[PDB]
Amino acid sequence: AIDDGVSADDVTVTGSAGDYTITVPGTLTADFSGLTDGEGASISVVSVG
Amino acid sequence: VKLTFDPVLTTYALDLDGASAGNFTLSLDGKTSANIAYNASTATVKSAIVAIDDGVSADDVTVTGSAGDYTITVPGTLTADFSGLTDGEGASISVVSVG
Repeated sequence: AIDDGVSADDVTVTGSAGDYTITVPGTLTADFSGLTDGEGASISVVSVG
Repeated sequence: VKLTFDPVLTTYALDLDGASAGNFTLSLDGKTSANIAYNASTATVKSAIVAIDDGVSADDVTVTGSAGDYTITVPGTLTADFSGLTDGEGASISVVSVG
């Protein structure tokens, strides 16, 4: 429910503690300006498992 | 299928034909709603529909009417299922002209 209506539920998430290995259709991006400190704020792509 | 140059909003009438109790349902391009009450408010019907289909903003949907008699304008193919409505086997949903 990132759409105003329903959105894809075959989306799956792995990893932990903020690092999360999200798997999704299309293209994804993020906003971290709501989070004050820790500064690891990123997004990155991986293929080998 | 009707063919048009630009994409267009389709106007519907939804009529519960004096149904007295129970719930109906709506589906937009085959995406289903939750259960809707036989006297749900006109603003409740809009507020339900906007939650159903990917990208369908509350900007593009609009609804007007009264309890048991609603007119709806929406970009997709709207449909309904009345199974679980009572005194309501006469209920109907249909596409409507300009008027």
